[PDB]
Amino acid sequence: EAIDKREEGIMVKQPLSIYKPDKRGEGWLKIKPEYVSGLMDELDILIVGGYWGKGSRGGMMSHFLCAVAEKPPPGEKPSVFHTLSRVGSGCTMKELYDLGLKLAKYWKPFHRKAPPSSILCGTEKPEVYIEPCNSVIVQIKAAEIVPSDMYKTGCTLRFPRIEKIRDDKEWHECMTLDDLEQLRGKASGKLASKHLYI
DNA sequence: AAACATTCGTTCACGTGAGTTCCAGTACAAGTCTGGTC
DNA sequence: AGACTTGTACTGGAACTCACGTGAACGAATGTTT
Repeated sequence: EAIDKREEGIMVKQPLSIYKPDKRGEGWLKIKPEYVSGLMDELDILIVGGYWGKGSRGGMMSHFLCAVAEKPPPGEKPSVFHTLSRVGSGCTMKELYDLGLKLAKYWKPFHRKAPPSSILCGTEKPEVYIEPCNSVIVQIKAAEIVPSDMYKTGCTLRFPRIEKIRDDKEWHECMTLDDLEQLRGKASGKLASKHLYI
């Protein structure tokens, strides 16, 4: 019912539970479509930019800016991209280092005065831009789609998190802009639009 | 009187169960990095 | 919000050792039979 009502989950409480400040779970629990496996629709999209990390992840790429591809003419590959959102979490340290090494040599500095033709940005400009012909397809378990004025697509993902840097799929198998619009209109925002059967 | 068995009696090797030390794997709390909007 | 890293604790499995039990080789001594 919560999913059908476009809600954000449910909360379960024990009748005998007592109030204990600063306790992460003593009788109060939260059930959301994110936790259940398979209910959400994973979003696989390309990587078009990266940013330098801060703190422990100093000398490496900590977060990345991803873009969806447009609809090319029949028999032609997509050469135009629109930025969707930014992903910083979901990748382990070893996987993050491997991804950085895989694209360390292909990284190219980004200049605001001369934005790349292949990648078109909105208000957020990546520090380093990478051309699309050589990139990995990152999978993100987005919670919902909200209207964003900082990206060309006009929409962004709430609580984005990387799930896997897929290697089987190539750079040309990313989502299309029409596919993104269809997904947005499927449930008017929240991606969780599937019931649970057991 | 000699040979066999038998016996028999022993003892050694091998196998199974209980206690002790060490380390791999798992659960929980907190720090740390990162996402977006007004 | 979320996910990963760090720590802390906590436990169960593996390896080692010893005690108990058993099987069975065998070696020789003795008794019986021819």
